[PDB]
Amino acid sequence: ENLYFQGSTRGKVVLHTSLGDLDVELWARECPLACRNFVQLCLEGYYVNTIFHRVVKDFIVQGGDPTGTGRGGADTTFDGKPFDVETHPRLKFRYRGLVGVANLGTNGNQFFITLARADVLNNAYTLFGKVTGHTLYNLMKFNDLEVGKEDRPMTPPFIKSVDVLWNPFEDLVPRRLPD
Repeated sequence: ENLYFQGSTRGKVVLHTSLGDLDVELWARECPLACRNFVQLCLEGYYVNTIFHRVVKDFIVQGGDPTGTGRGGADTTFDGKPFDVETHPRLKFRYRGLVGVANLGTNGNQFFITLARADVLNNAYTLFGKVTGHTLYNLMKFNDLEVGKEDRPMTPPFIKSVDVLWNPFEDLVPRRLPD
């Protein structure tokens, strides 16, 4: 059982989307700044009702901007300052379902999830989580959306609620709680 957990990840969140749940396991040891910012926002209710404002087929889906415009998400947990990209030799964008920090140039609160292998994103973006094999079928529905101008889904899916099943940061205190 769990005492014998063999994964390299620490922490797990469930994004309950309008297209089904995505369970995100986190590389908290390797990417502590991206993971702390992401988990803390999830606890505070920042991502509730946020849409996925970009789908680029067989490439990425992007969300985590409360303005819904694609330009928001700069109000980070680190007193609103951007944070550094975090890389790791063993974390590469080799598969669908890999979760990265999006930057417009500097890291904020928006994230993206790969819909296919995407080597071009290596080293340039923090790869901080992974959608579990069991929930990839929901992720792949995003790949099937009708898209309009600027890669915007005609009907943007959205995050209904977020449950932090395993918070890997014993000292994180959310600044507020969900509305």
